Amino acid sequence: QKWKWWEEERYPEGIKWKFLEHKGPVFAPPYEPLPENVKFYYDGKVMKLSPKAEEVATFFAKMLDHEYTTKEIFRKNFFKDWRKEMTNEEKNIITNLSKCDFTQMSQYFKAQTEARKQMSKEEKLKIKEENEKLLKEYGFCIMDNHKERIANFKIEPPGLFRGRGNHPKMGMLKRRIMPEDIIINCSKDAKVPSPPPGHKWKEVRHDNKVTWLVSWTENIQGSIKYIMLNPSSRIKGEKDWQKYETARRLKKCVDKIRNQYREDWKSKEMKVRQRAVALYFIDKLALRAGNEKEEGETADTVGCCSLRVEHINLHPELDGQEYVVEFDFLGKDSIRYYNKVPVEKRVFKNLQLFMENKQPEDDLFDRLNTGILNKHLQDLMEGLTAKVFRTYNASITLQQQLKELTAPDENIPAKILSYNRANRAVAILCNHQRAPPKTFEKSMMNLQTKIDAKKEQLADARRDLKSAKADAKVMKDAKTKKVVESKKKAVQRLEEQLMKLEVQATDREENKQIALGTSKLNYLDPRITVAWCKKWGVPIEKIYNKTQREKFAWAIDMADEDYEF
DNA sequence: AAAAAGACTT
DNA sequence: CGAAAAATTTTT
DNA sequence: AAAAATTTTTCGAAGTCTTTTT
Ligand SMILES: COc1cc2c[nH+]c3c(c2cc1OC)Cc1cc2c(cc1-3)OCO2
Repeated sequence: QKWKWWEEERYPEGIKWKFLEHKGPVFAPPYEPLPENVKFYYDGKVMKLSPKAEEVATFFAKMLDHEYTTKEIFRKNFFKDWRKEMTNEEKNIITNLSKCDFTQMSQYFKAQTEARKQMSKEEKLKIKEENEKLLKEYGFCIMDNHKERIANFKIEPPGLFRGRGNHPKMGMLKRRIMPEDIIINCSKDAKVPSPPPGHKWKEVRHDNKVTWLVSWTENIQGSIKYIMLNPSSRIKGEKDWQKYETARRLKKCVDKIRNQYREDWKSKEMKVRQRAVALYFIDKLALRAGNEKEEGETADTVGCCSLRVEHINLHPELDGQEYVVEFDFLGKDSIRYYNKVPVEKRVFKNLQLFMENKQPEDDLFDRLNTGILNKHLQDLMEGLTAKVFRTYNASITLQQQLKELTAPDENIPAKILSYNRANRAVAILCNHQRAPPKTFEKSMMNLQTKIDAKKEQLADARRDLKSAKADAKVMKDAKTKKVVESKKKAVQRLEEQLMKLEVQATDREENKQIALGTSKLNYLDPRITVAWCKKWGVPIEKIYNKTQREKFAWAIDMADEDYEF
């Protein structure tokens, strides 16, 4: 089509659409039972299970490979939830989990998977084709004059929850989502989608102030899950753009706030002193303002405002630095945040005051929570909140570091390295860690062997040139002195090759325990990127793949080479 | 308020 | 997402 | 061709902030 929505006038705040029509959500493929020969054993005696329970048994049989299926919490929860999905001959016989034998089911599944990567184009293409009849019928919805794409219209299948980290609910069954759980949201003038035969949707609402197409209540933590639009849409873009534009507004008066909190580290009231120290951490250390959460329903992890006392430790002078805080805690997605950080004299003397006669299990910031912090932030700048501090620090660091890295002289894949090194700088700030792929890091030897090979191809292009400079001394004609210029051009064509290969070796190494994923799509103004690519002639696709190009299709078209965040 | 939902964001 | 799978692509 | 290191998809939750209810 080619729809420039960024040129259109905005929508009067709070009203999100006028028209919304979609063929609804796609359900999970119905459960296909086990064939006779894949028997299940309880107490060593052959037991055949009812479809409800057998379904729940496969979920466990498939995860057997994992170390977590031995964890107490996991076996406790799972089993409690399996008993429930069992009949009475079964709730009588199957007393504990530990006496059931899934090994046969488990092996059948490892077989089906290996005997899937073995079908030829005769059966393989027939699936990739049937899937395309689907993405077309259910994957696009019409929202106000335009056919826009839906994110993940395919509803999540029932399995067992595991979640990240030490989740208290790990093991609990994720119930299959029936149409009687689904609320559809469309316009009054839209052709309301038809439910699967023999079912009704939970509600057909026309709430035009929301951007969601379908919503149901999932049951592990009782949170409301949704089916929203593709990031390439208007309803997701206007928004993302607003967010970077709000990140830019914070820049105009960032120094002003960094002056007031610097002075607020004095204040007569203790409660203002907290709200200021917290603000420093979020600013200079890019911390998620930690909202509090229900104990026993989430993995114990925290952010800034929820920082318990046991999570921070003081040190006056360590490893040569003056006035340091030894940060150690589990942040979002249970990823660790270890950092020895040198603060200002006041702040250190201010943290001591916050820990003074307090128990390890208690809050560092008493009578402070994210609500209070955001209330202040909102007074400071219209529309401000605490994530903007991570978006700004992320963006302003990508742009300023591209200026400090990208050299005019350098070739095209070297710019990519200078860029990736800037991207990296954000990821270390934002604590966007990654764990090096499971024993797949011997592929550093099989990328370095390609280099200690290209060094030999070029070793000899020089040794071949050194013969031509001993032949251009005795006999200096049109077919000698010009045969050197084609043997030096050959050293050059292989230099620019070895260089690309070696630049792509340190871009892989420095990035072994760092994830640039999140910062690329979620933090970082894409215009900062487009500006740079238009400026140094690096073709856009060398930085952004297709879904990233699609999401960022508003920036690509808009920003000039001169754009400055 | 201030818990508890809901709706976005990462 | 980003680690894990499926679909590819290079290496052997 | 067949193993081997890839590049692309699929999968499986946890945050922030805002708006409601009790
Ligand atoms: C960092 O950025 C993103 C991080 C994510 C992390 N986890 C999940 C999603 C994400 C989407 C992001 O950006 C768009 C979508 C999602 C769906 C799920 C789920 C986990 C996640 O468990 C069941 O269904």
